[PDB]
Amino acid sequence: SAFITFEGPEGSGKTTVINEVYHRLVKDYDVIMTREPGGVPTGEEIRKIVLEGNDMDIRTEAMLFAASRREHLVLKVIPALKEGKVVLCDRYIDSSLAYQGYARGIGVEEVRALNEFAINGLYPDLTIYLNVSAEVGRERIIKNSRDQNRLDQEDLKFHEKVIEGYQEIIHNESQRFKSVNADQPLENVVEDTYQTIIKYLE
Amino acid sequence: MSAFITFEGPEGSGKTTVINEVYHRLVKDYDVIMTREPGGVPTGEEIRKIVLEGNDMDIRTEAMLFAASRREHLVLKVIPALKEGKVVLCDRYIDSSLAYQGYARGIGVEEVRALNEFAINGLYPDLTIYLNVSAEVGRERIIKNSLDQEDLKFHEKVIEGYQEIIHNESQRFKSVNADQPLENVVEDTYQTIIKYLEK
Ligand SMILES: Cc1cn([C@H]2C[C@H](O)[C@@H](COP(=O)(O)O)O2)c(=O)[nH]c1=O
Ligand SMILES: Cc1cn([C@H]2C[C@H](O)[C@@H](COP(=O)(O)O)O2)c(=O)[nH]c1=O
Repeated sequence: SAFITFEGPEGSGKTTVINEVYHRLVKDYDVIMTREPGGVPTGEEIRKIVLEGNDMDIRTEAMLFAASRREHLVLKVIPALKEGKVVLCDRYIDSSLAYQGYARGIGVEEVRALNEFAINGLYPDLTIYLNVSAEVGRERIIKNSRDQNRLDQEDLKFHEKVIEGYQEIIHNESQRFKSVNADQPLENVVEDTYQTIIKYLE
Repeated sequence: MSAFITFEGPEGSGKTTVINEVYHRLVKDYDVIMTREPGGVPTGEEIRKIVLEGNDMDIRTEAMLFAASRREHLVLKVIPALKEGKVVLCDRYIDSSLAYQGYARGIGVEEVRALNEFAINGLYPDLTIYLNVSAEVGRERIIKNSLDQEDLKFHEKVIEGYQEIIHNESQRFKSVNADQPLENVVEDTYQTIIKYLEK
């Protein structure tokens, strides 16, 4: 069994990548594609309070992500792993570390401690990081709305802090981290990602 | 100026009725507000609802939801009131989590205390009234309002849990004998609070 997570800032093409990678693997392996809360009832309710998020304490936000993470992990990830499946997970602990910890400013280690209580030490066997530059990310983001409003000074600077945050987390731990160049065209990002995962599975 | 006073106690301690009457006595001489989590806080209420409805919910998830609701309530209601110099009477706070999720549920008091430290950011109560009722008295008052055995044994673990938390911090803690008739528990509780606000 293998618990593989995918992390990356906005505009890294993560969602389309994980989707195509999964379609390639589904044939040769017993692989499931998932994302938090991933259909978990309680997890879904918890997550709904967040996206319809109107300036809720960042600490509350952090905790809700942690709580949703827990439900999903226990009710969906762990069971799958016990059945010997390969679990492809769109975002995990690292997302919280980068977004709530670094970008939001709560403090990476403080948020990592919160999540340790949630994941009980169950870290990913492998974590693919789609390393896209802020500029490339920004371009992918605008082509998906083509009317830049949701993209202003702060929005753009926040997206930079996130990347900075990832750079920090990836720096300390590179044991479970395997990076990929998300600055390339998406077809190449997928191939590279696929290869990285096949190697690990061999 | 302001005082953050919490009330803790197991089931059947008469806590709710106590805080209510104590509050009515203070409302006259002090600028006091009576609250409970989530205390009408929108986000807090939504979070609490999930606890209310959920069945066999993972205890750690439960603990985190209580912590998340605690945060909203603290920041959107308690802190603001304290900055306005009010006396805040709060029905249950961090200690409830330590006793129920930490001790009784078995997650571990310190592990749950750490979770909540992230939530309250070190904002502990100025005073915490503990309604010390025995399991047996609690059982009776409860039977008097409304159920089983391992539920009766859980009620005991909670009390045990409270016993543990109490004599590790008798700085905030001020105990009251909830085994007495409710009228007496209220008087004692009121006096303990007036002494603290007077000194
Ligand atoms: C899982 C997770 C997501 N997020 C955010 C970042 C993403 O913009 C969003 C989920 O978007 P996505 O479905 O496109 O990956 O939620 C956090 O801030 N912290 C977390 O722990
Ligand atoms: C505030 C809080 C309550 N509880 C429980 C115990 C009580 O039975 C219930 C609230 O009931 P009450 O309003 O009568 O005090 O929720 C916890 O388990 N943890 C907490 O942190």
